[PDB]
Amino acid sequence: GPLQVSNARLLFPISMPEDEGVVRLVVNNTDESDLQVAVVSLPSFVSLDDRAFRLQAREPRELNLSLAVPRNMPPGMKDEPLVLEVTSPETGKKAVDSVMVSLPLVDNFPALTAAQTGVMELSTYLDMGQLDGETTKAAIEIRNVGAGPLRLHSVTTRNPALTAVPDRTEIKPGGSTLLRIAVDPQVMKAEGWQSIAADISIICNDPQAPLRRIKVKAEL
Ligand code: NA
Repeated sequence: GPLQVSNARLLFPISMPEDEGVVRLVVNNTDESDLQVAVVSLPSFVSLDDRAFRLQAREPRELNLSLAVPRNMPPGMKDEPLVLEVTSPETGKKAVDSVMVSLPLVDNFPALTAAQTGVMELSTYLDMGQLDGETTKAAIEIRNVGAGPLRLHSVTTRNPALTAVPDRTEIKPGGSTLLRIAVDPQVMKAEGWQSIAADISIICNDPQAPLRRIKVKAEL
């Protein structure tokens, strides 16, 4: 529709529950006349007072989403939409669109002791080579070398050809679990990709690196 947005995605920095922080979206009224804009839904972890405004023309206004983590929200990657409802007083009415807002929410580590935290060891680079038309599986061993249980709060992929699921989400000291990875070359083809280079993102209770990324490569 008429409204144009600075970003399809907004991403808070890695944050602890008490962190403050702000993400900025610039919306712009493209077509001709008045746009009436309502922010009809906000992520549960953000604040916005600029919620119901009028817009004249061009690329005029700014929205500043303040971080407000709900008390007792657990750590992990949060992905929630900012929902924008646009009504053109004259030329019709409605278009609805959303911007995905992401938060890498981690543990409050200064409040945790060594007996409560893990240390993650794994391969962070996986080149799967040439796949030639079949869904291809791999497994990365995730190891806990810490003194406490290693907890995998979230394991997320953004690429639609890539999935990753750990066998367990809590790993005792000296123990390990498999991260089962699958790449779908048919999805890559349907998307006109000859190759991918995509991250698996892991949020965990490793105090030295609570957000860990595995780069996965694959070609058709
Ligand atoms: Na995916």
